[PDB]
Amino acid sequence: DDQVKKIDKYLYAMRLSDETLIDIMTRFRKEMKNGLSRDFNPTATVKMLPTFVRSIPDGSEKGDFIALDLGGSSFRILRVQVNHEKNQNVHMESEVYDTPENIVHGSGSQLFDHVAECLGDFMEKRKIKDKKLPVGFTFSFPCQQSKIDEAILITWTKRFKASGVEGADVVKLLNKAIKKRGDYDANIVAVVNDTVGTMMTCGYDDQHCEVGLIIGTGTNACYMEELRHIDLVEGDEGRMCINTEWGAFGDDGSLEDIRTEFDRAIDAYSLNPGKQLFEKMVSGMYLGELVRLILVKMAKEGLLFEGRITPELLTRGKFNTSDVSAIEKNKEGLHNAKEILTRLGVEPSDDDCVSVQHVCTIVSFRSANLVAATLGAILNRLRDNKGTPRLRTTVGVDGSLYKTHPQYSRRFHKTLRRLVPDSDVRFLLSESGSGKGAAMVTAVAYRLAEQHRQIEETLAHFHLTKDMLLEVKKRMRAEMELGLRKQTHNNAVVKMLPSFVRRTPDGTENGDFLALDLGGTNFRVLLVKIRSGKKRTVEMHNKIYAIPIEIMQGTGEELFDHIVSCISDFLDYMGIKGPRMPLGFTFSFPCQQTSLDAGILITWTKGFKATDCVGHDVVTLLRDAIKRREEFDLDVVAVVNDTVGTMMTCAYEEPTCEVGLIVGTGSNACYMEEMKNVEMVEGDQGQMCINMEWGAFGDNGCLDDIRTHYDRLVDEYSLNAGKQRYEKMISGMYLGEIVRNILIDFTKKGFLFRGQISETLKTRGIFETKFLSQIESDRLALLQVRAILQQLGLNSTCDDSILVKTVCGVVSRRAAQLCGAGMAAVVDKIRENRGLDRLNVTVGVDGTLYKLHPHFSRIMHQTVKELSPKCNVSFLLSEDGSGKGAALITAVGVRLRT
Ligand SMILES: Nc1ncnc2c1ncn2[C@@H]1O[C@H](COP(=O)(O)OP(=O)(O)O)[C@@H](O)[C@H]1O
Ligand SMILES: O=P(O)(O)OC[C@H]1O[C@@H](O)[C@H](O)[C@@H](O)[C@@H]1O
Ligand SMILES: O=P(O)(O)OC[C@H]1O[C@@H](O)[C@H](O)[C@@H](O)[C@@H]1O
Ligand SMILES: OC[C@H]1O[C@H](O)[C@H](O)[C@@H](O)[C@@H]1O
Ligand SMILES: OC[C@H]1O[C@H](O)[C@H](O)[C@@H](O)[C@@H]1O
Repeated sequence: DDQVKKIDKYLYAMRLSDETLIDIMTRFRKEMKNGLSRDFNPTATVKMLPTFVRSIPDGSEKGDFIALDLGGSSFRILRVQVNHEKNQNVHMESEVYDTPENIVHGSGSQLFDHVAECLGDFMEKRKIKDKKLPVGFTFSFPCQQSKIDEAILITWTKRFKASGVEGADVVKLLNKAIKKRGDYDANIVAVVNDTVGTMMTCGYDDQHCEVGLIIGTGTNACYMEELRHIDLVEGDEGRMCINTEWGAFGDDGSLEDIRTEFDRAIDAYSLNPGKQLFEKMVSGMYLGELVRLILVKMAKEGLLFEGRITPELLTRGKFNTSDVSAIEKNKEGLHNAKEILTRLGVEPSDDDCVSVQHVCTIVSFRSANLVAATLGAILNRLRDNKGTPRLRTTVGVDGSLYKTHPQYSRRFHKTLRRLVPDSDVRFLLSESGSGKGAAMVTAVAYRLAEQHRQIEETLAHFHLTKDMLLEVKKRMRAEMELGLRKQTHNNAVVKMLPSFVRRTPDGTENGDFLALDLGGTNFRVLLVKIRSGKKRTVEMHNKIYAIPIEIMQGTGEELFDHIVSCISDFLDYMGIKGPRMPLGFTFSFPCQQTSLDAGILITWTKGFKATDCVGHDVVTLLRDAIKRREEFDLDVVAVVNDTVGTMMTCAYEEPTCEVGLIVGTGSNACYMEEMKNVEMVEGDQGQMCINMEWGAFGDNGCLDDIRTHYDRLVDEYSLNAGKQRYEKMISGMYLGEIVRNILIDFTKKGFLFRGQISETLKTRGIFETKFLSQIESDRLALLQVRAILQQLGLNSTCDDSILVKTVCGVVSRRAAQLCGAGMAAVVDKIRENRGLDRLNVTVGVDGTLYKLHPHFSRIMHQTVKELSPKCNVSFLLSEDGSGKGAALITAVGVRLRT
């Protein structure tokens, strides 16, 4: 009773009561919240690192894997087969590779060259060099990870200290070393901490496993946290394993009231002074050295060995944790103490053996007590997250100390269960090591990498490089020359049609005008009043009229009768009476004009298909319908494309506006060309607005090298197969169908919606301009995208929504770059043609996709700036629609009669 009692008093600060352990537990609860907080994480000692492992195994894992295991007492390489054969969950083979101190303490290159060489040997010996086995890496050090296949070393701990590795992605270092060998290929798909491999190994057997605990060379624990509490990982969805890195608890000085002179001494002379202070009071690397330090002081005070002190006793590292373990054995402990101490150079007495055994007891029991306190905090955290009175959970455990000391796991369990009386906790020893669990992570990581690879290969066909875009620009320019020249105009796909509008507004226009706006989303009738002079004004009124698809695709007589009925209504709606008014007809389809008021429809585009219209003068069609009604008369002065009316609407205020652009249902552009270049119209004086009809660019096969399988499908299923190919890669009627076709393919490949191609997904038109624009909105978090997808009729998850948003973005970004290339061609032609070093030009623009999409206009302006750097283009969105400009055109047309 005496000796032990006195030893108890000497090491009293090491004998922790439950009150102190509850205090430590509470401190650690606070650290865990600091490490998860976005605000305190940069200065949190307990890093709470995201692992990107979102679940314990579910039984679907299967495959043949390689697992590396580095940082614990032994470097192992394993081949793990999982459900690779019936009635064999797992099958493992393993090899330990000697890794001496000069490799662990040398350069990073030398360390990773060592790993790559042992891996080569391992694959060589088993002839698996050509199997393409996905590789998992258990690397037991704190790492910053933004994905499963990255592991940026934060700090070396334990025995390792290789230069050039802290702050580097060890997956890249390892890849580098393997490549340098040139001997074999290795696909490193996942990096995990050993706590995480332990939790996964144990979770394969026990579905309640939510914690992985290591009490070996070093000590650490991981646990399943809720995403809503993990501030540094986006999402509030589900769970994710957190690597606490609890060994650094106390590194800021918060456990200085628990630490003793011995702890300070072992810390000062370690590889990493001041760091991993909690770990140094607990793990196998340090407990025997803590005991040696205590014996040395005691000896110096004559409390042991009659003051005998040998140099062996004084040798750091000479008394290990295995000696502590042997000394604490029930029957042989004292005998083992005798032998061990005898080898120290002393001649220990029997009483010395009893004393030394008690010092081992106190050191190893304080460690067990400390880990019980920190693990108790994680269990209270899990209990709080689950929200129940009692906690049921399984802790997976590994580490030499826990596995080999004759009393530690028993004492740890008992203290743990006493500290957390509300939990029913099972401790499962991880007998297979981290490798099994690492393989389960590797199986899931490999499946997701394969799905990512195929998604990226599909989406890469929509990526356009700057050189490719310069080539599209060049092709547009060449097609513009083809359509303007007499010799080549008839077989040119970009028609470059004269509008007979020869100047922008000169400020003298004035009068009251009617206008029609047909071909976009809304058919409208308008009344426009323009007044010039002191303070010019424009006053406009309009009504929208529906045009059912049966009249858009019925007879020309029916369509024009319908337009005339709407005009009759609008005249009553406005109270218009009196002499017949001048009218400008915005008709957004390609027409061959012989003057401002005559336009023969060349072909239908978008969704129109009315019969007996193509090859007819549409002004004559309108005038015929007015005569059939025999009520009002009208003076149709002009037929205009919507590009041209949009340009004139903008040029009313801007002298630099010489270009019009539509990105709505369809896509097209117009611009002021020199009469000398307009070979199809006699005269070489002045300018003429040209309606490009650029939608048909590509209808001669000139964009076949960038059209995808999905563009081909959209055109093949369209109303005008083979026509308007460029427009079908850009505009609002067609982008949603490109997206829909990509989503169907991904759903069939099992990447989205559980492989379920619903009937909603098979319905054409679902990704309308409104919805595509909503899904990409920056200030719309997950819940709203899913809300939209679910609301359309699709069974979408958070991951589903993210992939849906990505696909939408790839398609709208390519449409905006393609539109940008065509616009870069037009502005450089104007610049180059006027012999200018720089051009300052305004483009009047309109269209629903352009107006509503969150990124299209920005991407498109950026593209034009990069592809035509000597042009400074300003894009001005019409507020008023094509109307103000159609009326301006009509005014000059009346004027030009006189
Ligand atoms: N909190 C503590 N810290 C350090 N040593 C302790 C502590 N509590 C008890 N001990 C010591 O642990 C030993 C008791 O071990 P215990 O696991 O409870 O029973 P057993 O004798 O079966 O191993 C005694 O040597 C006692 O002095
Ligand atoms: O440091 P140790 O004593 O080796 O214990 C910890 C080690 O246990 C082994 O079973 C695991 O496979 C390793 O991944 C782990 O690092
Ligand atoms: O097809 P949309 O989305 O309707 O866009 C194109 C249309 O935009 C309107 O603002 C113009 O006034 C119309 O003349 C033009 O045709
Ligand atoms: O090997 C057990 C533990 O040792 C150290 O504490 C490492 O920092 C940690 O990553 C690891 O899990
Ligand atoms: O409405 C925008 C454009 O749609 C189509 O591309 C029409 O062919 C064109 O004339 C019109 O400008």
